[PDB]
Amino acid sequence: VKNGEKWMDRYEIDSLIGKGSFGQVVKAYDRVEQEWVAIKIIKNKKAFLNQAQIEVRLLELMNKHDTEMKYYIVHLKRHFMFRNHLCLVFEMLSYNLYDLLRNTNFRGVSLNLTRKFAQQMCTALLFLATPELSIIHCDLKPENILLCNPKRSAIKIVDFGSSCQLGQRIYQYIQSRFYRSPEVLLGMPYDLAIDMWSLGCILVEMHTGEPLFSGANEVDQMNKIVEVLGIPPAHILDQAPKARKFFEKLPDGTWNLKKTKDYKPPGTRKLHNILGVETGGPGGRRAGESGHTVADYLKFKDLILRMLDYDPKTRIQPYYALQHSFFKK
Ligand SMILES: COc1cc(-c2ccnc(N)c2)ccc1Cl
Ligand SMILES: [Cl-]
Ligand SMILES: [Cl-]
Repeated sequence: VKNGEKWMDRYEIDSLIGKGSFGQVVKAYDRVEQEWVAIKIIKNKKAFLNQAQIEVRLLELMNKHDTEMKYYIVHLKRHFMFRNHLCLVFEMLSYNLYDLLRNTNFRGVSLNLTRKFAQQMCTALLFLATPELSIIHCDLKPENILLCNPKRSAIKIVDFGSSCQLGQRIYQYIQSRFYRSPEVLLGMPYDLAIDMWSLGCILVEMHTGEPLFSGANEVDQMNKIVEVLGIPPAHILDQAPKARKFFEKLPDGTWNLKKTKDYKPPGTRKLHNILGVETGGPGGRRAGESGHTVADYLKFKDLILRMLDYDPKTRIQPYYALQHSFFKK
């Protein structure tokens, strides 16, 4: 697109910030508001335009709801068509939580900073669960969470490119694999609870430095989830179109893993040991640090296991996650 280029006597393009499957994100000076903005420039192809039109609709819907809960979502300022590209103008944000982890050499941030991220994200998910919104993000991951300011720990969610309202599902195959919920792996109709699954995965990773469940494909993904959480309950597997991609049913009414050529036995890779609850935190690296006692760890573990409930019906919801003891001073 090229630095110094001027659009519509309003925006002066500075530089490329980001690239997506959707197109590209540039830093630009808005002469009207007299501020820098991020312009998301959608590719000029029907597929990308139509999905970006859904993104614009969902962001404008969120903007029509002024309440304290809405300020963890990136602000869409406006949109226009230019050179046959849909252009979405956002506020400028700082770097993303994956960059934050890369900056720790993938050793993770403190339980105290993890808590601050958890509280903001739970509040954002509470906002998206507003009945008249009922918005499923569908692609929550560290890269889609940006710092408001490189000096500060405030964050906002970006990229509603995959997002849909409850009952407006388009795709069966959604979410980034590492953050994909059991219900999506199993080909089942999904609801807002898939975002809470992603969040649980994200918070462990923010504190350990490493993805909780780093599957190389869907079969590997489900196997890595089963190592930590055991075989999913029969009532879920009995209703799951893709249950037999991963599992096999036996006369007893019971399920277990399909195996290929040579994972830890189901439920034996304990979150207790991944977090290092009794062993000084991840890799023992938090031994003796304040805010990293067994009691603080047990509360965190308890909240994560509620977020990683196999059953989307009983998986913790945002309001109840915010009332958890992990968040009590
Ligand atoms: C990579 O930097 C940004 C990216 C976005 C962004 C990127 C993709 N989708 C949405 N909705 C927003 C917005 C602001 C900034 Cl600074
Ligand atoms: Cl990642
Ligand atoms: Cl997706």
